[PDB]
Amino acid sequence: MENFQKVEKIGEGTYGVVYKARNKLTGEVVALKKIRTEGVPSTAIREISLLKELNHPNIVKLLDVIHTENKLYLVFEFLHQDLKKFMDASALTGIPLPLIKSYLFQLLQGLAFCHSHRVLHRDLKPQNLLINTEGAIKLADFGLARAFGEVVTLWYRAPEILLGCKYYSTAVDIWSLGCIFAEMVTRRALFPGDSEIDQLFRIFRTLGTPDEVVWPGVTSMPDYKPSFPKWARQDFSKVVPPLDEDGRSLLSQMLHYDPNKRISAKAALAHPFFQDVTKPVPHLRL
Ligand SMILES: NNC(=O)c1n[nH]c2ccccc12
Repeated sequence: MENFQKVEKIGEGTYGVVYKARNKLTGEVVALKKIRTEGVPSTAIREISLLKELNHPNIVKLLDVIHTENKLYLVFEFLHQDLKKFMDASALTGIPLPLIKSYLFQLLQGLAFCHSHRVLHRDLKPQNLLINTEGAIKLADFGLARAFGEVVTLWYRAPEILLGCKYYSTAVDIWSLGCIFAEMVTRRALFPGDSEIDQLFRIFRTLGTPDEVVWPGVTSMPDYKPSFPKWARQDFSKVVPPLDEDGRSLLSQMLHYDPNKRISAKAALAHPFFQDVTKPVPHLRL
């Protein structure tokens, strides 16, 4: 509103645009997300308001929720860079494995926290992960997914969502995070689909077309078609080279087809991959 100087636009989320703004009175710098030629819905500001109570070092703090002038505004703590920009910036050299590991460990801590509070993200992507100069990484925009869906990015979507499941579980966030982990390691998106079917078939071509053996109930899913081509699962050491075996093992558990078999954030934190985890400082150019 008129409370801010609104320094500049900084991104377009699946649910709305975000702005860097300075409280024209307290001097506080924040990220202001405007929820909205489509339509301006409304249902539970109560739901979102509850999120203001989420407090964890790996969750971007939601400072306020404002419903006004036929618009919803979420005021968030501001972080200087998102992971998408950091990966692009680190494209020539790659993010050091210790930093990738630190970021994955922290993101799992944030998800373990949200999931233990029965809060799902549902739309995790590099643009939704924010980093600061001190080596922290935080998840932003949790629990928003309460409406329909730059073209939306399908790259991090769990297969059960693509197959039309009506009830999703915390497993969908683990899937997205696994996709992001792979991308930090290889410096290329794992499943860059350009449509829902292409997204699905890119997953099938790599992990093999799922069947009742690996995923009980898959053939009865809403959009499952017996006509799906049957691709054999790929080696996997071919998937995220040159990640070590602990990393590959953990990733494979985050990418299990059956959401019931997919590793939880809490269990992932105990994986051997994190035995030597540290907290490096990244080289951030702001
Ligand atoms: N460059 N900074 C950002 O994009 C940002 N900072 N805090 C957020 C909270 C939610 C969404 C984005 C953001």
